[PDB]
Amino acid sequence: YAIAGNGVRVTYDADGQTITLYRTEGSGLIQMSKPSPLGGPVIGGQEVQDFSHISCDVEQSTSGVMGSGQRMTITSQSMSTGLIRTYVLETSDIEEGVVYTATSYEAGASDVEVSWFIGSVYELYGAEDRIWSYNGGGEGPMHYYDTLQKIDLTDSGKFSRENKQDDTAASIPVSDIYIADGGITVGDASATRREVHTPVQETSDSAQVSIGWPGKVIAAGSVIEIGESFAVVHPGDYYNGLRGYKNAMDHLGVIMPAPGDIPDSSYDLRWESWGWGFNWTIDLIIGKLDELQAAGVKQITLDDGWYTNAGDWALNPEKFPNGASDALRLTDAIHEHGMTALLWWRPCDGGIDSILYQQHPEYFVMDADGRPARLPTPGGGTNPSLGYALCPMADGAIASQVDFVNRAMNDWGFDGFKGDYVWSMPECYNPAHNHASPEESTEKQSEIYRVSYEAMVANDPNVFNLLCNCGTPQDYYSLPYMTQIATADPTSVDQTRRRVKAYKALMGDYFPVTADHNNIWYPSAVGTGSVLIEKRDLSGTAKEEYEKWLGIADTVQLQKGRFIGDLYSYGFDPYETYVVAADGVMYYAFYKDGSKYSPTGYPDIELKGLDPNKMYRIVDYVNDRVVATNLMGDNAVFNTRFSDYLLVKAVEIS
Ligand SMILES: N[C@H]1[C@@H](Oc2ccc([N+](=O)[O-])cc2)O[C@H](CO)[C@H](O)[C@@H]1O
Ligand SMILES: [Cl-]
Ligand SMILES: [Co+2]
Ligand SMILES: [Mn+2]
Ligand SMILES: [Zn+2]
Repeated sequence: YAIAGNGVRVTYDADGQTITLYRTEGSGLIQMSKPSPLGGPVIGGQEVQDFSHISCDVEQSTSGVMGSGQRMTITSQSMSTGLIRTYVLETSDIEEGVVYTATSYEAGASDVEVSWFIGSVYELYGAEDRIWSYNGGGEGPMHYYDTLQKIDLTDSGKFSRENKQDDTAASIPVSDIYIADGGITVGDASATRREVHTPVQETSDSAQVSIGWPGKVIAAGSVIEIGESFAVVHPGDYYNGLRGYKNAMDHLGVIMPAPGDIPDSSYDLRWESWGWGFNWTIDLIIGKLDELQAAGVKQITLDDGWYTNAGDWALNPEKFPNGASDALRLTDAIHEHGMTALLWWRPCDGGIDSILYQQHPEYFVMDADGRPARLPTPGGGTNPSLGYALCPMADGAIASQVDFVNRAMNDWGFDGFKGDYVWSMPECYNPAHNHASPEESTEKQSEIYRVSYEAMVANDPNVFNLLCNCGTPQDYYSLPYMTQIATADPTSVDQTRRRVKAYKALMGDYFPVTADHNNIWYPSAVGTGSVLIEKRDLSGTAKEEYEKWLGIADTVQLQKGRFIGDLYSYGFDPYETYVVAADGVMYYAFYKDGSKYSPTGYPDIELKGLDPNKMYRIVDYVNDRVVATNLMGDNAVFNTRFSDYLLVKAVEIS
């Protein structure tokens, strides 16, 4: 029993009750997965494994979620529970590497109580000493837990992570595991946010990636659908898997912005006031504008500390003693230096001591005990700066967000927004909201982001919009409404660079990403094809260093180039490597300063993706020196010494 799709083969063994995944390479298949068991319900703390094969049906010419392709339908039965399971797999003639899966269960004579449903599990075939993993969960830890994680098979430890999306976790419902020969991505196939896990677990000699959803009581003689997923077999690293997921999710209407519609100002070099913390003033910001303009900056953020309270989002009298005319004086001055102006806010937060909470508590989320619910930190808990959550289904809550947008753009003259410092959305029990279930608030969080953005666009189609779920992967269902992504308070060069690759995969190769400004890492920002940003008030040699790198970034402009993620594999090619094509020229960046993956010794550098018949001169564009005078495209290999980074371009020579 087998079905085929572009780039993928799926086989079922009825004796085994197992599934094996294959990927096409050249003229032959490569086996991506070990034979893997079908996902089952969990009852009384145990997954049910009494299921027996009933039938397998294969259709060769059919049309499914992804359009025309193939389908395999497997029916199984459990005598102890009375459950009949229907497991459907679909492939696509067009979409590369992708398998769609859906599961339903039918109960017999008695009700079945299920705590959790496991959808699909794939254990990787052919692993040796290490497996690399992409982990999209929103449960934290914040900031200091890497999104990309090495699973070492030679050590004492056993890697295990749930990768949650729930009332305390709002990130990306995807996980990937990969080796030199490639990997398997699993992601939630839903147009809207729902509770799901994508666990990654080390096994005895490998690792497995899976997906699962919350249980329910299944009534006697009833049929219910429990969950649907996308799997992607791929060569290379997590970029290829995540790109597959992006392509799949288009079919469900989750479509990221096309290059032609992204505004010019969302590719601009930016300086933010956060360097001064809460002690910025209008005149301090204005005083920097001449030097910022001359050095090449084209965008300014007014960061945190401008407002009275969240929800109200009114001007703080100490910062704006003359009211709205002071805000206009700031944005006018920014505009006079040829720049756009952005404003910091925290969407979903209606404050605690706000006028909004005092006058309209009915707009807010209510907990099970009848108290106002605080916005959660990742994994649960709260933060003193986080206020009460606005309910996304209360019309007045949404209106408060829209009114803020209209005031900031039309009364104060701002050109865009930096959303920040917010994560998931608590469950709502307010009976006056008439919720279908308490999770409905969590599910509909992204409506705040959508309605806000639509209001922004109506004022100015070139408006800038960003959201930072700081220290975690960004809320996936916010992404359609963005013009730029930040790597989100990265705590290392490893974090910022690898996340650039992940976001490019999910959003498109021309989608704007910034490496952020938590630490000074100008070479990381340029070489990844990211937008270089800064927040500090600099002097002396550090000022010279910022000017230098503004000049380089403004010369090569790799933030506007086509990111290329399919040539090198993070953790398997000799160096951590990034590639961008700009104005018909290939730019490469090699790094050694990331402690998570860095070679012993001094391996040769290989330039991939050049024309085999052409000859190239290799130039270090930072230092303006030739590192290799003439390389053929089919054998572009050289050795050069560098301590942290090497940024080069391949110049065609006649
Ligand atoms: N990433 C944001 C963000 O950074 C933080 C700071 C603290 C916390 N926190 O205490 O969870 C989270 C994100 O807010 C800061 C302002 O308060 C700045 O605007 C940064 O650029
Ligand atoms: Cl990371
Ligand atoms: Co942030
Ligand atoms: Mn281990
Ligand atoms: Zn509500």
